Amino acid sequence: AMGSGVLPRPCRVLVLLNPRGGKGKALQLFRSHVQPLLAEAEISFTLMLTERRNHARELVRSEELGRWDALVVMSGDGLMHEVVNGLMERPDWETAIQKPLCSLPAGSGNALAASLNHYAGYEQVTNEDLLTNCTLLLCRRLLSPMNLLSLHTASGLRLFSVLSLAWGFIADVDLESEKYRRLGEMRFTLGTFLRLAALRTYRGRLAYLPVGRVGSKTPASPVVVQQGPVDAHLVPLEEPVPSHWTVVPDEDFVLVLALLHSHLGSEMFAAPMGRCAAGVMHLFYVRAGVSRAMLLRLFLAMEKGRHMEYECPYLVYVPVVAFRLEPKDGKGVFAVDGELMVSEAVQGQVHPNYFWMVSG
Ligand SMILES: OC[C@H]1C[C@@H](O)CCN1CCc1ccc(Nc2nc(-c3ccc(Cl)c(Cl)c3)cs2)cc1
Repeated sequence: AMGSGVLPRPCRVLVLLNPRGGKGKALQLFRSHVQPLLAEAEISFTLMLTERRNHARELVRSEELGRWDALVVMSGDGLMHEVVNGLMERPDWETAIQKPLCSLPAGSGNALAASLNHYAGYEQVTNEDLLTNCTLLLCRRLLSPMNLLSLHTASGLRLFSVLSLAWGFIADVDLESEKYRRLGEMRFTLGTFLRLAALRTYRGRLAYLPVGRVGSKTPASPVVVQQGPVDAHLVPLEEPVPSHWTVVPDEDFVLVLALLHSHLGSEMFAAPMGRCAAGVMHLFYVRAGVSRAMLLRLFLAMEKGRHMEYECPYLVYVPVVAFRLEPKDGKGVFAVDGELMVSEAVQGQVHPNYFWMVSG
């Protein structure tokens, strides 16, 4: 990528590490693959161990951020999700979210690191090599602003997303592949092959606001947020979507994905059509009708990012600034930056260049 900022030399960083991540070898990996590189780059660090849910969220929320030049997060998409939400929960959120962030991959669920590795111009590497590369980026100190997804649930919960909101097949596999945690990145492949054999479809309603249809006018009364940025494009979930949105006629899906970056994983190049503009995200969905065969061919084609070449008539892609997803019947299972979330309805909008990350 091209840098829009740079960390000072020397600099001190807070390393937030999950010792349970990377099959319980994250600390070992930091010492061998990260620490010696930081010493040569004149980067001071202090390690904080976080192995409980909301723990790093609690820390970042209470932390004196002035001490640090950057916060490096070493676990995966889950922990970066925690840190960012921790920052956004703060009363001083607007300056707090400007604290540069760094993603260092540990084990599985490292799509954000994979994407940054790609922007930098590196080959699609995994595990040891990815960690080295992501550290090399941090050592080269270059910064870039990143889009942020604001989400609202049917219970009124307001959360943020750095990477993705999945629903259907993808979200189901995310959850069910947890009992294959020890297998590494390949658990998504095995989970996919299993769910493919026992294939199911998902009834629900999708609406989105595409880039070209954002006018000068905003809905009269939007969602009133307690704290944080105002989501101007969104209306309350009890209200129907504004008339300029595209309501998807189809209501039978195999998957729906809102994605802010290039990769869904270290070996899943989901978005080869190019990096999103400021305040825009990718939106994919697959309609019921695809065969098990084609679904698999798409999944395997993702490795080298060649899935869009099939021109499958059940796969639709649109760049959007906002979306609403209302699963039919009961509550739906969602993946938010890898993490499980269950809700009756979810909607969100994109906030442009809202936080900074180290990148190439
Ligand atoms: O929740 C999304 C990400 C979050 C990360 O932190 C962890 C990994 N997770 C995605 C994992 C995953 C990715 C893909 C699948 N399965 C399949 N995905 C596809 C597929 C086909 C076409 C497209 Cl355009 C896409 Cl995006 C997916 C077909 S089968 C199952 C699991």
